[PDB]
Amino acid sequence: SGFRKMAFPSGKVEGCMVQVTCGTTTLNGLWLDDVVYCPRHVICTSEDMLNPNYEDLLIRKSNHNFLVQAGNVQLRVIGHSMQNCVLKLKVDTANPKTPKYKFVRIQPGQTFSVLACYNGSPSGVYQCAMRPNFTIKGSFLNGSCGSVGFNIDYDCVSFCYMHHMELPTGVHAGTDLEGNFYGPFVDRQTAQAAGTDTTITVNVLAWLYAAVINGDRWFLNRFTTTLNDFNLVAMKYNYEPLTQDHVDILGPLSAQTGIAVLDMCASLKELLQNGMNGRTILGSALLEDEFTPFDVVRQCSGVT
Amino acid sequence: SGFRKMAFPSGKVEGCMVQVTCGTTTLNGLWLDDVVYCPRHVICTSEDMLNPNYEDLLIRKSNHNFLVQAGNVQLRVIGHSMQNCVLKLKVDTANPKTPKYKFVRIQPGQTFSVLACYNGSPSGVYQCAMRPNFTIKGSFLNGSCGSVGFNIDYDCVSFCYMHHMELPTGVHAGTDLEGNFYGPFVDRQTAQAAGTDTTITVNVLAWLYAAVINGDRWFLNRFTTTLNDFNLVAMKYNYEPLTQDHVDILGPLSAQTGIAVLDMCASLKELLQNGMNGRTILGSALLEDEFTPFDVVRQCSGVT
Ligand SMILES: *CCC(=O)N(c1cc(C(C)(C)C)on1)[C@@H](C(=O)Nc1ccc(OC)cc1C)c1cccnc1
Ligand SMILES: *CCC(=O)N(c1cc(C(C)(C)C)on1)[C@@H](C(=O)Nc1ccc(OC)cc1C)c1cccnc1
Repeated sequence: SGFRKMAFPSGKVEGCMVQVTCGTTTLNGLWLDDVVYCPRHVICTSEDMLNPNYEDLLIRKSNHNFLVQAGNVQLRVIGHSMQNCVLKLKVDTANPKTPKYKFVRIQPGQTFSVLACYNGSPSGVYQCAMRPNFTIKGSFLNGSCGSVGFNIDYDCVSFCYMHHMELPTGVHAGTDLEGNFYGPFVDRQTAQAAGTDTTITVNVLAWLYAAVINGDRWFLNRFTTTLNDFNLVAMKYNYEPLTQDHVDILGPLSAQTGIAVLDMCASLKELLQNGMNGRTILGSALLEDEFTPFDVVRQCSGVT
Repeated sequence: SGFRKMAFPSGKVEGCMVQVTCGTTTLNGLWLDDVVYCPRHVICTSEDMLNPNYEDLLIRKSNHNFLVQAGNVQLRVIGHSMQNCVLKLKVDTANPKTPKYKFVRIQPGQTFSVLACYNGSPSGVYQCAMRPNFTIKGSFLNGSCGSVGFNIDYDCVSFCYMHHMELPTGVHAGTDLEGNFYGPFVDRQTAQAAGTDTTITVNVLAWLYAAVINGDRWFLNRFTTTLNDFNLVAMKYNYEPLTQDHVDILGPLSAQTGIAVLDMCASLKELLQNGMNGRTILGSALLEDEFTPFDVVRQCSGVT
């Protein structure tokens, strides 16, 4: 037992981290097969960030201007192209450590692991969630750009995020591995305010199920509710609306614990209305929303 | 910016995880050089757990009774010995993925990363702290025994913990890599209650410094205190006493933020006495104590 904010083991992704330098800017790149993926803003200088014309800035760059270093050895760049907000640098050597992989674009509410890197070197790994406003609450300093988000299913790494920027509010924005930003963010130093960071209701319910499985049952009550009644309360507290799809996704957890999904919704409703009263659930004094129902099942069953 | 419960990248430790089977029990082992380390309770059956005589149980085991599998290939066991509560199985092949390593016995309050494994396969990584009562609040299911705790300094892995058991209260006990348990716990299925889980004061202060560095400053007040006054309050709230050694360890964070350690203690004192009032610090509604002052500096500086 015990429930922890757990990340996927990062080895498979560590073997893919490289350093990409263009001029004076150095950031992280992801080396899969003979391609290195990195944020296109690696070609930008001090001025450029404010109003960059990437197509124009890219004309002044040749293959030899992109310095790619994997460990302490240099990779030869034989081609370069821009796909949306990522640069793809074709190298002459396939990464011998390329795991089986996919590029996926996740939905908000979905969780993933981030391997935070600096100068192509991994510094740490943590578990994130794509917020409903398409930001991520990460831990990224200057030079962390190019660090990636991923999920692993046995031996296949599904890359879903690449770090590009920090908004003035200390939250983070990035793209999928096709270079498309999550949300409305752009890779320029301009006024970009995030929308309402609503709570991922289905994840809170999944984590309440994890708490019951682990023995924290004080919040379980004698009440039930309906999806419509629950959602009136959820709207009031800036919680995402709960749909029949979410109820279905929670089915295995409801089955394992014997607590009907709507009964857990009524417990969540009373927690929203009354607060925790100084109590904790799974060692937390707030309702945790960065565990999906899949994460709860995986962690509670020991999927390797 | 942003502050996350960050683990060390786990690749170097993933390359060391093996499966050890003795009879019907299968748990995890750590393969460094030509030795595989695992909990000695791998030799125990259903009955044995209650009152095991490990020296007697070990007499009935030969090298061929220990099945060690690294990936899908079997390792040949050429020697076996018991060192305290760990078994050391000498194999005929040195692990080609052995990183530079050390075995360290950490103090309570110190943090570390755990790579939770099942059948020698890594399932997840998370950051822990050795509690002042010598337990760890992990996430471990049956078969997780032999999973290890570690810290990394650039390229050297310092292994500090090996998982052995879960106490009836859902908390975890284990040993260092020399087989010595942390705390008074023993590897037998008996009444073993944990002591008071006090809060690691120096870690809470380090995390309050991390919050100031990241912009969460609402809790900063106009007060100061002394080590003796602060400690009277700390004792009342089951916080560990703060010593001059802890104040010295917080020096770099005090220097970076310009907030004297005793001033941060007075802020912590008011948080203990008044509570959070429904507010959060670094996205948490309670005072976090699983970040050491070294972790705060490492994360805030991007040590790779
Ligand atoms: C690796 C790049 C980097 O450190 N950062 C960055 C990103 C960019 C552009 C060209 C805008 C994509 O330029 N520098 C920064 C970052 O995003 N800083 C930043 C913060 C706030 C604002 O407000 C307008 C603009 C910018 C540029 C970074 C720092 C920490 C974490 N991630 C990224
Ligand atoms: C990998 C071994 C295992 O799953 N567990 C275990 C440990 C042991 C001994 C021989 C006692 C060291 O036997 N089985 C269990 C575990 O420790 N279970 C457990 C819980 C509570 C009590 O109370 C008396 C006794 C025992 C044996 C395990 C389960 C989950 C996480 N870690 C370990």
